[PDB]
Amino acid sequence: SIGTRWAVLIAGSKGYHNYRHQADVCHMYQILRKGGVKDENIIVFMYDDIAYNESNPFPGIIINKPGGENVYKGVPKDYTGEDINNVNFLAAILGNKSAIIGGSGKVLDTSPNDHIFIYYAXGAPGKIGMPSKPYLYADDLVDTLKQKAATGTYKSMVFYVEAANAGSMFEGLLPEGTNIYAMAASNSTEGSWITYCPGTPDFPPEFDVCLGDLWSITFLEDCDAHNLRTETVHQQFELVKKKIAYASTVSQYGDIPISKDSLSVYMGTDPANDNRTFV
Ligand SMILES: *[C@@H]1O[C@H](CO[C@@H]2O[C@@H](C)[C@@H](O)[C@@H](O)[C@@H]2O)[C@@H](O)[C@H](O)[C@H]1NC(C)=O
Ligand SMILES: *[C@@H]1O[C@H](CO)[C@@H](O)[C@H](O)[C@H]1NC(C)=O
Ligand SMILES: *[C@@H]1O[C@H](CO)[C@@H](O)[C@H](O)[C@H]1NC(C)=O
Repeated sequence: SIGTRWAVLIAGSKGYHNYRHQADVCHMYQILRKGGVKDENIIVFMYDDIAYNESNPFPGIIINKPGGENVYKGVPKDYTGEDINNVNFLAAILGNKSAIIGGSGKVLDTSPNDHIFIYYAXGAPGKIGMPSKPYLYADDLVDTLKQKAATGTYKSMVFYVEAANAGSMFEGLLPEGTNIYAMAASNSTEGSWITYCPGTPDFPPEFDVCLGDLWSITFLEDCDAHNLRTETVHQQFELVKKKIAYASTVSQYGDIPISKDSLSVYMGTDPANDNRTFV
């Protein structure tokens, strides 16, 4: 069978100054929606304190680029507030609705021919953030991926991580023979760069916070610019790695042959870009 495309999108932070992590994740949702991925198969973890924040100059709107579209519109709210935590994130990956404690109960209850795309935005050596402690440590995330692999409930999985030291979540830990490929904004010893901040030329005067993260907006704007049936994960890896080489080293881990897949295997493609063949 062709299977179904599923995704987990998670912004691991809270607070209006962290606008960018929720904007990054809402942008990824818009790409999946335009690609034909269904809401029932997209699990969203976002604190939800940005859109109607008294500090937002545009209530109900979240943008991930100056003059960009409203990426908040229609985004599902599976886990918001303090329901974003290691217990719910790991149970959602595993697909066990009986292990969720608070939230909508939407989980990756996948079948062997399904594809999974996971995107996290919001890091330190060996761990990534949750809105409140405890943070998510490398071993606990990788052990959850090993449990998922042992169930055999997926064809292949692609995991994208936007965080400082992102590569430390997988380096020397992520198995290479279980059809899981991971791409990280930075390697184990590097920080990550924020972008679309106030001060840069032609920036809107209403904002006092950064609208995105450099690696995230580089791969997200690439997804928006091409027919994703003509671009592989490997082609995106090479393009984004070269594009932000001055800021961080884009790194890959796990089952590298999985990146031979076209991005559309995970994300679909927007018909508006059908003529935009990748070169
Ligand atoms: C799915 O999860 C069920 C419930 O797990 C129990 O409750 C959660 C909240 C944790 O406290 C966990 O440690 C408990 O065991 C399990 O009973 C069930 O076996 C799981 N199903 C599968 C197929 O793994
Ligand atoms: C708005 O953002 C501030 C950050 O200063 C946060 O403390 C507050 O809880 C947020 N409020 C709402 C209603 O989202
Ligand atoms: C991580 O990137 C730095 C450059 O920022 C490089 O010097 C270092 O060798 C890299 N580490 C690994 C394990 O590749």
